[PDB]
Amino acid sequence: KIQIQRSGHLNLYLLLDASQSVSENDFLIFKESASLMVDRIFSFEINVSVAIITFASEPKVLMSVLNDNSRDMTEVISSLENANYKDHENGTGTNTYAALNSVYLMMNNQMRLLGMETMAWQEIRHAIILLTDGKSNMGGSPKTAVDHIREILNINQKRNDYLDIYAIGVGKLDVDWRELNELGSKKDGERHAFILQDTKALHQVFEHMLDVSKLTDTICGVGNMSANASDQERTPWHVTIKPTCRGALISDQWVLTAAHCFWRVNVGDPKSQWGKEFLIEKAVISPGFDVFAKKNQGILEFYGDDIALLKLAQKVKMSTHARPICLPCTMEANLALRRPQGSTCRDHENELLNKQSVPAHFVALNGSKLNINLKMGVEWTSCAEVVSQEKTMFPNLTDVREVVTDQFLCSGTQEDESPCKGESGGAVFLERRFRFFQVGLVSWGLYNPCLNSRKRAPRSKVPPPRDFHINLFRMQPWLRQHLGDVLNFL
Ligand SMILES: *[C@@H]1O[C@H](CO)[C@@H](O[C@@H]2O[C@H](CO)[C@@H](O)[C@H](O)[C@H]2NC(C)=O)[C@H](O[C@@H]2O[C@H](CO)[C@@H](O)[C@H](O)[C@H]2NC(C)=O)[C@H]1NC(C)=O
Ligand SMILES: *[C@@H]1O[C@H](CO)[C@@H](O[C@@H]2O[C@H](CO)[C@@H](O[C@@H]3O[C@H](CO)[C@@H](O)[C@H](O)[C@H]3NC(C)=O)[C@H](O)[C@H]2NC(C)=O)[C@H](O)[C@H]1NC(C)=O
Ligand SMILES: *[C@@H]1O[C@H](CO)[C@@H](O)[C@H](O)[C@H]1NC(C)=O
Ligand SMILES: *[C@@H]1O[C@H](CO)[C@@H](O)[C@H](O)[C@H]1NC(C)=O
Ligand SMILES: [Mg+2]
Repeated sequence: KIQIQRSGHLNLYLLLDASQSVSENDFLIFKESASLMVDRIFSFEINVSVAIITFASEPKVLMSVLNDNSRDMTEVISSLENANYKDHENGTGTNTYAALNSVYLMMNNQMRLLGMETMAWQEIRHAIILLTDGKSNMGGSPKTAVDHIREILNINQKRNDYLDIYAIGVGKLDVDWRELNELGSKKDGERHAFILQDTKALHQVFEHMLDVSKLTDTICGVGNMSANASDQERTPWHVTIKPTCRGALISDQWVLTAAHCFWRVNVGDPKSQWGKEFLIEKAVISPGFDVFAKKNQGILEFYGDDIALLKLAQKVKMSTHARPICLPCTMEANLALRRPQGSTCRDHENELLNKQSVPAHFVALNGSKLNINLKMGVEWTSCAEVVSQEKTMFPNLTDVREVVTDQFLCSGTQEDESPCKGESGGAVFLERRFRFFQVGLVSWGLYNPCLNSRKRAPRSKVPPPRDFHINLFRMQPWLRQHLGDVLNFL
């Protein structure tokens, strides 16, 4: 597997077959797949260098791991996009040996430059990925180059983790499965050769090529993108609160949730679907919250300041099953988003919520990730306005803003899912650059589909479903009052 961890360094070498048996359109699919793998690899904030080599009769090195630009995601993707298939027009045979020997030469050059005996050289783990149809037909057996690489890298039983070779035929093309299998590593309990229809399928397989099991620091907003992973692996910030409500881990000891929920907190755990129970040291409930604040004047429930923090009695161990989500307006989120150093909270709100309709998610009672569209600007006004049909909860509503204040994000239109009562307090979040950011938390709505089964409202069912989520960008003074020494705010 390709290991994602803090200690050491990862060199990834991407070998793209530009031989005649691969059409220009196939090659574009190779470039698309390579770009995704680069984007994903850079999402973990680990120490990684990427080489890019295209090959047919002879290899062409577009990016070397000796070059400092190989550690810069933008330079890497650019060398990739600047890769032309026609640069191999006069040698269109398939010399897989020579492509692999190009990697060998690079390894030789690097070892020389760093020193065989140094930890700078010995700490590097090497992952080679060939995108090819596996139809080598010149240059001799690739095994010679494989064996040279195993030798220079001193791959023994103790150093088996220092080398992985993958051969992947992605696209509609005709592939020789036997050569792919022969090229790939042979490791017990793992596969190193794949035949995949498209980049979409590659994205799924790549998640299973990565071993993130030893990434146990507090890195935020990291999850699993595989449809085959567990719910908790997909959303490891997710917690259940038994006072039922949901919440989000925002550090290794603090949980963000809704005030209206108010004990045990159930946190992800790699050892069972059942999670791990935590007790609470301290709860901090917003003093503004009073659900009956407006009751005497005909707004029977009011959710202004619906926010709470829980400090757990012990620290959570970070794992594939338990991690903080990223909060906007922090330095950690700024880095995840790859934005300028001096960015402000306003900049993060612009970064994340720029469109009039922003695809977002919340987590269901059963752990499933569900979809919503947050409506911004003019569409926020139309989204929120339908509360004026809710005459039973709001018999005395003179202005929409008496119940749907600027503290709330809005969703629930068209084909959106709508949170259930027990989903309250859970994160409303978005994915950007393969990282997850909490922009709000589930507070209230006009329709409870659960009042694994959710009912849709009838199209006639006045008022229609509509959902209102405390907006984290509107709660900064309170969050900062309480978490100033927990998180690193911009
Ligand atoms: C219906 O809702 C409106 C809007 O909030 C209330 O009227 C508001 O009352 C505030 C002070 O409470 C006042 O400063 C606003 O000018 C006024 N807004 C509007 C648009 O009129 C109603 O509150 C009731 O109505 C009177 C007349 O305004 C208030 O003076 C009074 O305090 C209040 N009645 C009581 C004793 O509850 C509200 N209607 C009801 C029946 O609650
Ligand atoms: C998305 O979640 C997947 C499902 O959990 C992850 O795939 C799992 O990765 C694990 C770590 O590499 C594998 O763990 C085991 O490691 C031991 C010892 O190091 C091996 O001996 C075992 O063979 C292996 N598990 C066993 C007992 O077979 C899991 O095998 C593996 N599961 C599957 C279905 O592939 C993905 O890594 C994860 N991806 C991301 C990006 O988070
Ligand atoms: C292919 O060979 C021709 C003739 O020598 C040459 O003019 C052309 O530039 C070559 N193409 C590439 C990509 O080098
Ligand atoms: C979880 O709930 C979703 C949403 O209704 C549903 O599609 C899915 O089938 C459920 N998962 C399980 C385990 O049944
Ligand atoms: Mg070929």
